[PDB]
Amino acid sequence: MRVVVIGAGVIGLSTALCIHERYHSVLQPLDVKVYADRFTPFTTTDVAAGLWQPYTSEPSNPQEANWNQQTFNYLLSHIGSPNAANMGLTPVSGYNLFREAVPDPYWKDMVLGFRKLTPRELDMFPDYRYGWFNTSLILEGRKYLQWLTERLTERGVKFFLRKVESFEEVARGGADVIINCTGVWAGVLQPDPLLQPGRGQIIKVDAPWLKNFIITHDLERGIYNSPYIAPGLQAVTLGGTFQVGNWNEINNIQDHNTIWEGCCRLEPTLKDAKIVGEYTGFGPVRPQVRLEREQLRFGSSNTEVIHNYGHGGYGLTIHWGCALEVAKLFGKVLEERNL
Amino acid sequence: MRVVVIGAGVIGLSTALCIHERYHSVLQPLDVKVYADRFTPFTTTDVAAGLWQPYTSEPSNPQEANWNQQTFNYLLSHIGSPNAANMGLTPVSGYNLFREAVPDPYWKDMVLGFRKLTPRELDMFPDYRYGWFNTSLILEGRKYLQWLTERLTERGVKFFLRKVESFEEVARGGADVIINCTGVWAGVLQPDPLLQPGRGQIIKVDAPWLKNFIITHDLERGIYNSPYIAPGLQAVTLGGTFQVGNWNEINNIQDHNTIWEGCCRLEPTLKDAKIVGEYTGFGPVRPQVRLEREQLRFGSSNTEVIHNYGHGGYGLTIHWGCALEVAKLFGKVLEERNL
Ligand SMILES: Cc1cc2nc3c(=O)[nH]c(=O)nc-3n(C[C@H](O)[C@H](O)[C@H](O)COP(=O)(O)OP(=O)(O)OC[C@H]3O[C@@H](n4cnc5c(N)ncnc54)[C@H](O)[C@@H]3O)c2cc1C
Ligand SMILES: Cc1cc2nc3c(=O)[nH]c(=O)nc-3n(C[C@H](O)[C@H](O)[C@H](O)COP(=O)(O)OP(=O)(O)OC[C@H]3O[C@@H](n4cnc5c(N)ncnc54)[C@H](O)[C@@H]3O)c2cc1C
Ligand SMILES: N[C@@H](c1ccccc1)c1ccc(Cl)cc1
Repeated sequence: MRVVVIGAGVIGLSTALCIHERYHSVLQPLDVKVYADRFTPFTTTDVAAGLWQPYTSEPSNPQEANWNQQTFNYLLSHIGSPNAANMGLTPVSGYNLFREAVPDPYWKDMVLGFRKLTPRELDMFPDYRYGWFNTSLILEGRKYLQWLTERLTERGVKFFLRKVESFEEVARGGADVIINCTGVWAGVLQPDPLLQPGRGQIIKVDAPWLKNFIITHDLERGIYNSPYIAPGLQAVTLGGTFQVGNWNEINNIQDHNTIWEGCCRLEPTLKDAKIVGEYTGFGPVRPQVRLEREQLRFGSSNTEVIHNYGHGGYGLTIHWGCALEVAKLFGKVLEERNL
Repeated sequence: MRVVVIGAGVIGLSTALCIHERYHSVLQPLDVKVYADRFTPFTTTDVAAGLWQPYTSEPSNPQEANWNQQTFNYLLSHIGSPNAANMGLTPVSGYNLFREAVPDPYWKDMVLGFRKLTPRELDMFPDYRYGWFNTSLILEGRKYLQWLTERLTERGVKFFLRKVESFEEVARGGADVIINCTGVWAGVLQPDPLLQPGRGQIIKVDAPWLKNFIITHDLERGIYNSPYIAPGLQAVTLGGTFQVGNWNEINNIQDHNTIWEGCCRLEPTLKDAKIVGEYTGFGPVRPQVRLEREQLRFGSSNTEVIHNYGHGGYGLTIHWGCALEVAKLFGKVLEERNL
């Protein structure tokens, strides 16, 4: 076959690798290209802290807790390999703070050492009156993308810089299968106004004395409109804003003062952390992940398409579940085609 | 008053500020001097990884457990300061690992969120069957010595770089009180067959991705002769030698490999850490602390000695208690002359 993957973010490259691991032999050669107008370090994936943690409450699609679980277990299996940290993978422990007592999350027994905070702990945090502690994982976006681009190149997957204009023009290029992995920009190739953009600003600092994460939660304001501190491999991610339907790609100063004041509130040692950079990304926000097979018929050419977009603010936390599931749908295509 | 504090380790310098805090207003001539033949970075205090944890066993003495507790609550008080990290202070989370089960430590309720390690956690560590998890504090000796000398200097304490050959010489020099904070070399000033050297080799590596300290215990081998990993503010301490009685300050090739292989078995990501330095020091190992008053007279000059040494492999952890205690004993000495 001639396979083409559109997108080189986490969801792109992970999905391209999951396929090629499962469906390629020396006697059964496969040809995967990867098309993309942004590669690392310039993707939305590169911008994300990389902490493994789904959302507080239940999920509307219960496939998506299962994809979350499969991703955690795939990741944890690499903890203790010599290469973990070369994938961008390190364990980390932290706090989730709240203004009110809330139910436990469904993932409580997926993570390591989940528990409620003590009174003493809650005085480290004067503005908060309930929380949790747990150990989890940092899968750093920029590093995992580097790791994947390498593992994928040893297996002869070729790379092309190119802004695709429509699925049409990829069918005419002579493509049997298209894997669509464009996160927030899939609503250009084929309309979908259920896909809004999630606009998050982060500040990256040198504050190497911070080893725990700290996530605040304001339930009114919704996910990631409330201070967070995530240690990384080489630097620390301050964040705090997540505006849905805002398309502005510039950094802007309100978001800065909001992330800086609220994060200093939390960890006042930050007055001496030097700022390394400021960044803005767009979440592929969608009420459910669009992961499904679709046949198309572009004038002359018939094509086979699988979408993998709309992972919102949880693409790293779920990617490998999604990536596996795609290769299923790809398998079923191969069953019809006698190969 | 003329006070000469011998020693500029954590013990001397903390004791010295403790004193001058409690008594510069209410003693109109109060003159304090620090004599020492090593200042930071050449003390044993500078080799210490900096973690607050006592010995796993019960204490040798009820007073010591209180001093460890006083020190903990004191340091914790500064958590939340803007200047925590310029003191050398940041919180840290981590694991203690055993080859067999063992009882809870007496300090389990002093530290934050202490618990037993679950089965999944223990698969993360295949050469161990039991352990704890908890949150405690890094107090980096090197930063903290620095903070102490600044505060002392603000307050007008004077430092001298010199060898004290005897208590006699200091006494005839004008010393009313002498605080003896000489650590492992205290025996030189007045024999002590109980006080011997716990020799420890360590390796500083650059491995910013390790966030959690890891301490192993083989009870056959005695305490801290067993790989440990300790993240600092700016580097990571690898060690696991505490050979009592050895005075050899040259680094030895045997101990390097023991620390290196053993730490690499523990965190295999260490294959990629850059080695930054390798150093040896001597804990003042002694069945219990020597902290007590002693009068000595030479000719016609009576002089009050107060000892404060023998803190072994947990000096940072105990330091503040002791110093308060010595401030209390100084307190007596004053009232026995009427202020
Ligand atoms: C501030 C912030 C913090 C976050 N933190 C976390 C976190 O801690 N944990 C977590 O799990 N998730 C987090 N996320 C979510 C995460 O960033 C995304 O879910 C994930 O990166 C999406 O991957 P993607 O491949 O779908 O999108 P992207 O990374 O943006 O990749 C899209 C790719 O498709 C390409 N493409 C798009 N349009 C076209 C076109 N027309 N032609 C050709 N190529 C095209 C792009 O150029 C790019 O290569 C965060 C997001 C933000 C903004
Ligand atoms: C490898 C290693 C790791 C450790 N890790 C930890 C840890 O994680 N946590 C913890 O709590 N503890 C730890 N310790 C223990 C800690 O380092 C000691 O308990 C502490 O340093 C003792 O402080 P001190 O002032 O007694 O000794 P030192 O810091 O050695 O200072 C003694 C001072 O006295 C001076 N002096 C001595 N004799 C004379 C003389 N004749 N004339 C003039 N000056 C003199 C010296 O010059 C020096 O200034 C560790 C020790 C080692 C070796
Ligand atoms: N008691 C500390 C020690 C270690 C070796 C030698 C002497 C003392 C120590 C240092 C670091 C960590 Cl992680 C745990 C304990």
